[PDB]
Amino acid sequence: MEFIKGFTFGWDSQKGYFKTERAKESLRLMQERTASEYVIVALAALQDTAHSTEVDFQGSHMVDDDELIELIDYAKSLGLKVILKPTVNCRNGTWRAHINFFDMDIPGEPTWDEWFESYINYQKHYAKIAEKTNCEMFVVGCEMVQAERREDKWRELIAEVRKDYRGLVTYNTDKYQEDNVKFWDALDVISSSGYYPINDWDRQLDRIEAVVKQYDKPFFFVAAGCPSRSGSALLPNKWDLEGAINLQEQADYYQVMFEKTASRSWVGGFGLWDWQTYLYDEKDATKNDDYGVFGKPAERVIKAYYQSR
Ligand SMILES: OC[C@H]1O[C@@H](O[C@H]2[C@H](O)[C@H](O)[C@H](O)O[C@@H]2CO)[C@@H](O)[C@@H](O)[C@@H]1O
Repeated sequence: MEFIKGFTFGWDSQKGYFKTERAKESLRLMQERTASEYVIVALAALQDTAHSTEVDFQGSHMVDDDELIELIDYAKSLGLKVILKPTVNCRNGTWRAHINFFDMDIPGEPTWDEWFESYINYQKHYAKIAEKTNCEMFVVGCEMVQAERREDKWRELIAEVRKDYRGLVTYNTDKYQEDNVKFWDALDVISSSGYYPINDWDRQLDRIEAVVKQYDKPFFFVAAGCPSRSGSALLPNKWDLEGAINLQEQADYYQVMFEKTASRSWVGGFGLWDWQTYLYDEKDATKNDDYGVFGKPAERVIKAYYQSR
């Protein structure tokens, strides 16, 4: 696997967003400012709670199929390769890592089989879209920590995706959970959300390396990044962390991440988190405390590193 110079796009999208000129302008700027060669198109269906069984990919929160295909085609017209990442959020705000059901099927209770039926039907539809648009890679799940123990069901889902899509298939585990997944043999690429502290890369990379060596598969950090916020460099996954604006802390985080991972031949790339569809005005970048790097010192750090690889 070539080194993946990637950037996540579309997380903020809602139905209709991908029809707009400003979505195209934002993607053009993502490529120009970062020298990314892959875009990770990250989308989120909705379910009501962490313990309900219906996965909705048709409502106002989700781009329509026609505009999604339009955006994917436009990305390819720019020379980008495309990784499609359809995941799921909860309407009550619970992180999807907590999605979970009783081990047993209890009368009148929601079951694992019910949830997986709805989630499989969701994944198969977007796998067909990934096939039609020739996406380079497809991500069947994201940070589903408590669901990862249902090995048999994840294998069933992956086999369903294989019937619809001929490209590379991966699953995105959460930080520290790279060994929690036992179905890596059924996938083409291992990936995780590499939200590791600025001062702990050595221990975490050594741990992941040993996991990755157990399988014969390439690896990359399909999500990674850090807000421009004081304190974020120690807990970069924490999107709701409280702290003052700090552009330099974000740049320092990226500098260390790239320096530490560059010497690991098995770290095969990044899907940096994240580049918004409705991008803030560049004049507001020095006051933006979010993950975005547009107009911030980390933008130049990323572009320089991607151009070196
Ligand atoms: O899921 C809604 C929340 O997403 C947050 O971004 C997370 C994302 O869920 C996923 O965990 C990814 O790997 O890291 C992102 C940054 O931590 C935020 O966008 C937040 O506003 C959202 O409600």
